[PDB]
Amino acid sequence: SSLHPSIPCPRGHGAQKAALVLLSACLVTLWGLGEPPEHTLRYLVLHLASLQLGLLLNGVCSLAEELRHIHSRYRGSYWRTVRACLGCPLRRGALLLLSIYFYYSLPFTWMLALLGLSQALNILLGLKGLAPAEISAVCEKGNFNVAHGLAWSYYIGYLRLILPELQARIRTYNQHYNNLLRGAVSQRLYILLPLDCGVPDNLSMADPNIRFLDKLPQQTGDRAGIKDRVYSNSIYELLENGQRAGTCVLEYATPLQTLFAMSQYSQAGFSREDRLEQAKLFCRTLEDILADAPESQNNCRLIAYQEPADDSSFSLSQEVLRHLRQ
Amino acid sequence: SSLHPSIPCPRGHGAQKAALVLLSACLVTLWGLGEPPEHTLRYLVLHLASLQLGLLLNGVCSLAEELRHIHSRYRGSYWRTVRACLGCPLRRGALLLLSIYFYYSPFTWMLALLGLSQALNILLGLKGLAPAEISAVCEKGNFNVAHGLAWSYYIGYLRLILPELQARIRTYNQHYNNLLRGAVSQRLYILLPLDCGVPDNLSMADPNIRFLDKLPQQTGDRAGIKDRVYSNSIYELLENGQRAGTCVLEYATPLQTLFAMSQYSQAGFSREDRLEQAKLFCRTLEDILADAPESQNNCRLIAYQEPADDSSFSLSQEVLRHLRQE
Amino acid sequence: SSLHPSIPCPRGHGAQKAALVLLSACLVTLWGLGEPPEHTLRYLVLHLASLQLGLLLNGVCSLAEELRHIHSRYRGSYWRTVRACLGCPLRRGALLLLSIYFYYSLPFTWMLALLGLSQALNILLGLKGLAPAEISAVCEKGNFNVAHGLAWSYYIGYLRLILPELQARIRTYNQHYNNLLRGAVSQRLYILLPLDCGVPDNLSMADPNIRFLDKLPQQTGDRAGIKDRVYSNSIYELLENGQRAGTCVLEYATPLQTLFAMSQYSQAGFSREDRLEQAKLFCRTLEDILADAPESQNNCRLIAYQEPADDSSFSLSQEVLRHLRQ
Amino acid sequence: SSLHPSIPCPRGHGAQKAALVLLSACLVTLWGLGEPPEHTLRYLVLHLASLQLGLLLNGVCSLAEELRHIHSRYRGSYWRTVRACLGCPLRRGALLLLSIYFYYSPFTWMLALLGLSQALNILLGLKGLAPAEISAVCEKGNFNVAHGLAWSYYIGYLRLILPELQARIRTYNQHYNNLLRGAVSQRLYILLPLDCGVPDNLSMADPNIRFLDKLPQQTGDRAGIKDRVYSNSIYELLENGQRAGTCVLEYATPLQTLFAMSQYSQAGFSREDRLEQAKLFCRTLEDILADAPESQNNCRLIAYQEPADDSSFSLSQEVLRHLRQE
Amino acid sequence: SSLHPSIPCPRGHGAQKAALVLLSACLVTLWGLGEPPEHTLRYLVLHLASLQLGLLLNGVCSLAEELRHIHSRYRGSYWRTVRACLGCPLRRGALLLLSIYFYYSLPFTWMLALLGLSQALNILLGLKGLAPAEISAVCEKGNFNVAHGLAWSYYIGYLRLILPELQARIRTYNQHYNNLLRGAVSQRLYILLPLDCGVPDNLSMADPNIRFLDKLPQQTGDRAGIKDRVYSNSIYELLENGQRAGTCVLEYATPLQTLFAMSQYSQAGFSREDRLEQAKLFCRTLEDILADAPESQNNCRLIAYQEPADDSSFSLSQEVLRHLRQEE
Ligand SMILES: Nc1nc(=O)c2ncn([C@@H]3O[C@@H]4COP(=O)(O)O[C@H]5[C@@H](O)[C@H](n6cnc7c(N)ncnc76)O[C@@H]5COP(=O)(O)O[C@@H]3[C@@H]4O)c2[nH]1
Ligand SMILES: Nc1nc(=O)c2ncn([C@@H]3O[C@@H]4COP(=O)(O)O[C@H]5[C@@H](O)[C@H](n6cnc7c(N)ncnc76)O[C@@H]5COP(=O)(O)O[C@@H]3[C@@H]4O)c2[nH]1
Repeated sequence: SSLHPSIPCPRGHGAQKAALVLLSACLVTLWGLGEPPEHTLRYLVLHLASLQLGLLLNGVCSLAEELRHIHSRYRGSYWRTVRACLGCPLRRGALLLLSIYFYYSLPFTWMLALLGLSQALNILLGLKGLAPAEISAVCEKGNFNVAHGLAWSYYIGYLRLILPELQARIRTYNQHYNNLLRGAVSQRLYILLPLDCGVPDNLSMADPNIRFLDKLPQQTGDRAGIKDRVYSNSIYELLENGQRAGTCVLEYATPLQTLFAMSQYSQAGFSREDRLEQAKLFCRTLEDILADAPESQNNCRLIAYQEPADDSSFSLSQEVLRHLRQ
Repeated sequence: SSLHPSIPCPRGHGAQKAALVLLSACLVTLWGLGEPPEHTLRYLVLHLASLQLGLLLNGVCSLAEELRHIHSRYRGSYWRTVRACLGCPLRRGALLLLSIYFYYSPFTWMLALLGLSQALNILLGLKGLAPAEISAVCEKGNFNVAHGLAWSYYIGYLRLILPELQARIRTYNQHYNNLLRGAVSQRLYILLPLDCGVPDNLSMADPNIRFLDKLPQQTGDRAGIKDRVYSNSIYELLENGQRAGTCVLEYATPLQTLFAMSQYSQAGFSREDRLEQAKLFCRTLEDILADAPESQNNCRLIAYQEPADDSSFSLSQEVLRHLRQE
Repeated sequence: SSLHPSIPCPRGHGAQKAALVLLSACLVTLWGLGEPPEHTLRYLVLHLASLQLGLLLNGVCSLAEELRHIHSRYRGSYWRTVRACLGCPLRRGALLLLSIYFYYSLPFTWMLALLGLSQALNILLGLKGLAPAEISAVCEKGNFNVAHGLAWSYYIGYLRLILPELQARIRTYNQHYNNLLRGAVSQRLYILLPLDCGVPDNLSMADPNIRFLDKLPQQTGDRAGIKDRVYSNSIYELLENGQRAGTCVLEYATPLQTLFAMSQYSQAGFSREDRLEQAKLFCRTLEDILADAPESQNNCRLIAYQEPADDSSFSLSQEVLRHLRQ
Repeated sequence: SSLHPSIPCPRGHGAQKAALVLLSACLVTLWGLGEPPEHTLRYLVLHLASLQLGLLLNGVCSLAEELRHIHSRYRGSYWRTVRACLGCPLRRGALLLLSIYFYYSPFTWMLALLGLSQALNILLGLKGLAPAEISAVCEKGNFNVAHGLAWSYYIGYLRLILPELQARIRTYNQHYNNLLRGAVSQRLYILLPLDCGVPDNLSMADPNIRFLDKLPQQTGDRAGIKDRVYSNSIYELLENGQRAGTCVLEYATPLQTLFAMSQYSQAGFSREDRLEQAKLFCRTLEDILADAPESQNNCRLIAYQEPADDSSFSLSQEVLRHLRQE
Repeated sequence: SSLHPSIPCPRGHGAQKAALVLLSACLVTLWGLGEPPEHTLRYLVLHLASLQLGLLLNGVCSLAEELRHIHSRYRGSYWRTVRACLGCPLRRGALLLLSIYFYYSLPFTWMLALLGLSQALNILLGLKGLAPAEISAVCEKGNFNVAHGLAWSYYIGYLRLILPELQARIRTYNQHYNNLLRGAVSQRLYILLPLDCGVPDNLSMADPNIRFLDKLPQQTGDRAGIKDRVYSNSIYELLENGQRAGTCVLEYATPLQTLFAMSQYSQAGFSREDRLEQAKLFCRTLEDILADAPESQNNCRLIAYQEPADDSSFSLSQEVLRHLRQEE
């Protein structure tokens, strides 16, 4: 939200207000007409009970398929494999008893046969699907994305490991290896987030002004059974109108390159328009992660930019220098 | 279906078979009863029309939410919003027209009742999804963290280190490794525990694993980072105090990420989800490496489960077993 | 209440005055309408009696579960099991007998079945819960917080042990070890309570002026099976506009660090919006405890501060000096 | 569940089973009696609506108290106060609007009676909670003293000293310990008396306990204090006057805090609450240490209950047993 | 309770069971006669309302006096006086407001005048008093006894100060001045609790077989502005049929001497039956206090004895001797 305006805000409570308005409208419409109050209640109760009897058939149909993986997903317990499909077997049983009592006392098997036939037609023809705007809410409320996992892996593997040790290297470099004639490299490690999934291997391209300057001292650790895992960084110069203007550290994000490469392979099943919404979500998730980390923005900065379609004299140098202003 | 018996198989079509059995039973029961089919046809058409109108009302209520995110999610276009909320404007309109044309088969009273019921369902949250259906749609649409983690792993590590492993092994064996020392074999062995407990070093939890020597590095450039390094390790296997063989051992860092996500509260990632994604990650790697150009001829996958009773389980014996049939 | 304006005051009697106003209004309304005064009394009695016959059903439903932990919670007493669920078994028995007499003489079996259905549906569907502002009163009236235990632990373990002997160390240091060139360290050990639970390890950070000077002679004791438990403190200087202003003894409060760290683990079940309410309650409990302690405020000072979000030129040195003025 | 049989198990689902049995009996009784179901539906709906109106009136009465803490507890917002007192404004509004519409199934007279009865309940204190319901809500929501104490213990002591215990023990054995003296085993032993009577030194309560020597210290910086120190001890176990072995012993200090909280009158802490919290603290530590990375492989828990008849209970045997099956 | 059979046990719930039996009998009797339940309920309501209106008049009469000590007992607040006299002003106000409505709709000023006369006659004549068996109940419930204060004073002033150091004092006396030729002084200080409050000054009297041998090393402390307060004890020996049987550390209980001496002065207002009532409650409270103290029963416990009415050759030497036997 605060990085770039095109980042969507989290979904809120907007359907509920529309539901309230619709409820009030239908209630006043019922009041304006002539019909007994008891008949409306009875019909509403029957409709509600039918909508609940229409889910047990779907649950049994789903169980008829889920029972084949009892030894692979539900250990060996029938209680778990029935709880995974038919909600909770305690509320559901009472609801079933009440529904059958209200449906049997108020041609009885005819309705059962018709409900079964309708449910079978719905499940076979596939009429009961999910809208694209509802999947995007169910898979975002429950964290069912790829960007969430990528952001958490990035944080855990890189930021939780180099950020505390960042100052101890730059401070030593600025005195031992950096000449007093050259300006000292700035703090606040900078990460660039191109909202296009285009991550060049080298930073020299796409901007003829930034040039590779020097190295940084490396650090060593033990991870996942492999020792001497070396982390190294680099420093780039900023040439403004042909003359040096400042120095900093520029970083891309490898997960963006991974998202870009996913859209090309056929086995991935990743569409071209998915790697854009995931790219948008990744930045928000990473910013949220960094907001409350103990190693806060005191050592890092984020830069998000969208490449103009008309090439309105856009240059990375202007953005990075404007960031270096703060 | 070969790495471990506990890995589940993809879902089949048992739901369709259960649906067909239910449809046959309903048709037989209706045939047994005495009634003309015209009434059944009329009632089925009315039920389908009611379901269509309910879906339309639900979509209309949902439309009130995404209209505030139009400038960021769906762009300034007013058509993509309705296309996402509904799915197909033309088909939806045709279906609505067909459904409302059969009103001749107190007319607004039914519409008011349907609206009232739909608003109640929206407000009270009675239209939730069982976990067995959420998992099904997520697996169908590739909405798992494990899928993204596996693809990132394959693109970033295996696709870069697999081709050069043979050359590195041969050069190490010729230049440094002696004839007295057992020659390091090919087919890099990857350890994939289905518990996500990844120790920092292999020396612990197995006294018979000892570090032997390192291996030459490799240099590359990625995401603007100059001179990215990669490293490996060589470990020796001891059998009753005597050496039995030598190979190259590795864990899976994404398993470490999956384990670490479950402890933080901001990740919102549970404990059983850890096991389920752990089991799915190995399946995804097997599927990806099944037809990868750098196929299984260059690396082997080992999946093991720690026994609950701790019946003297040794990883050295496990890896030696796969070493025998190398 | 006197530390910071943000600290809440104890809950009082406002619900009682609102209840009195509602009682008067409803009494006047009843007087203004036309109905026999006997009917009002009879209906009020019947309502009050049904609300008491509807509590034994809940009590028995609870006692169906409380009898499984008899040997582990209630020794072996059937009398003490029914005393934890059903209040007191004498007043309750008399109330039951009177309720039956009143409800039986004023289709009697019909009402019992309806009460049973209503109570069972309340228990199953969960319609009878607690608002967040009634739990917050019932668990604060009876001292059911985390901050209560943490504050009493802090007192008992630290301040009941070091405060009385704080004079005999400062006095010895000031004259044997403190040079006459340096100003004497002031009395009244100062405690900082950040209402953010963000507790840095070293005091040099977060304010570039306070700098570590030296230590104090330590004291020892034997506690809980460990002998020679060591307590030590430290002395900090306050540099004003480049020059020294005074000296004091500075401490954070470690239970705040515990409250912060609890909110990041997943098994804690302790939210990010809770460790601010508890942080504001811990300070109140400490102030109340130290108000009446014999080792009173003549030896310690409390400083509560909330970090501005806009960075309104806040410096801890200014607040510490302001309190040192007195 | 293994530490001692007296430790309770977490609450299950007996209330729901009893509720189902009660609902089934009520439904069967209603079927046995002769009456149309429409009356049952009407009366059930009316009862539920009256309950909802009563809850709303109670919420409005409670709102008269939380509006004088707006600038301290709920921030400058008027919506959080209502959300806390009521719970869900949109759902509450829908439920109220649907509830009052069913009055058509002297109308202000019933509202006056409901208000009068609710005011009587508030004033006279007739809606209190039995202790076995307060206990249930507290244990569900983690509103215990022992929860905070156990998490404080784990974060402040064990998570800091457990990794280095092996190194300290090994250095003590190599540098100082002789071969003639028995080797001190691993696995720091923690005694958890479920009586909160913690003696100052173990030389009392068992003549067979003799202090042998100390262990090398540990040093760190925490909360602005320079060089906090940690220390442990080594004890010798005598069998019939002869040495049998050695171990590293400790009590649990939070038990001492729990005991000392119950003597003061300001704490408001009873003498049965002490035993309940003491038996809950052990359960919480066992849960925490079950899945920690520094698991039970470095420490052991010993819970013992002092016999009432004093049947010659010797703590040395209790320690020696676990030493045997180490 | 377990100290002597004569010590009473705290009151429980017998009035409540009698109340349930009475309630059930009254309910059955009402069911056994012909009368509409409407009358049976409205008469009960009127009875309760009249009782509440009477309580308020009594409270106002009391407030007319309690408002005079306003600057001495209730600081300066007109509201704490009302809180002390008339219970709680909100519940009481609600009960008033509800009581009027039922008693005004169900000759209305006449009944108010009759209630006023009845309440004034009760206050003046004194018909409403308290039986001596419920004053005792409320005093014992709220801890309004002389013996409560005396027992807590005894504990806090003496035992909490000397019990921990008794072991060191005994040990030093044993290795320094005590010879192994004689019996070593046993541990576990013994306290005698005569339930007659007759405490003689010197233990040599009232039993010729108790003779005083030696003192004990002193203990010194500072208390309440007095420098160097000192404590000392004495050691006694028990002679069996002319032969020494053992050695103990004997003591009476001084608060018993205070309870006895308080009953001779006429200004104290302390009777001779009250002395016996309090002497059996001081022991109960002291044992309850010593049961849950860290300086527990391992350092000392009590010995209660009642002098026989017939004087059947009592010998407290036998009692202390048998306690010595049961110690081992
Ligand atoms: N700028 C930069 N410098 C680094 O050294 C570095 N190392 C990792 N990263 C990125 O942070 C995250 C950490 O990945 P993780 O360890 O969880 O899984 C890693 C790991 O399983 C494997 N892998 C990558 N590099 C190595 C390596 N040297 N050794 C072993 N495994 C490796 O491939 C996965 C993804 O790596 P990248 O897809 O290139 O980007 C990573 C990743 O997004 C780095 N980014
Ligand atoms: N600044 C500072 N210096 C101290 O010496 C100190 N000692 C205690 N405290 C804090 O006061 C309270 C009393 O500690 P307690 O013994 O009751 O529980 C302690 C105790 O059970 C255990 N523990 C801590 N330090 C030791 C220690 N050296 N040895 C044994 N156990 C220890 O871990 C619990 C929590 O310790 P902290 O969470 O770091 O904060 C403590 C605590 O809140 C201190 N605070």
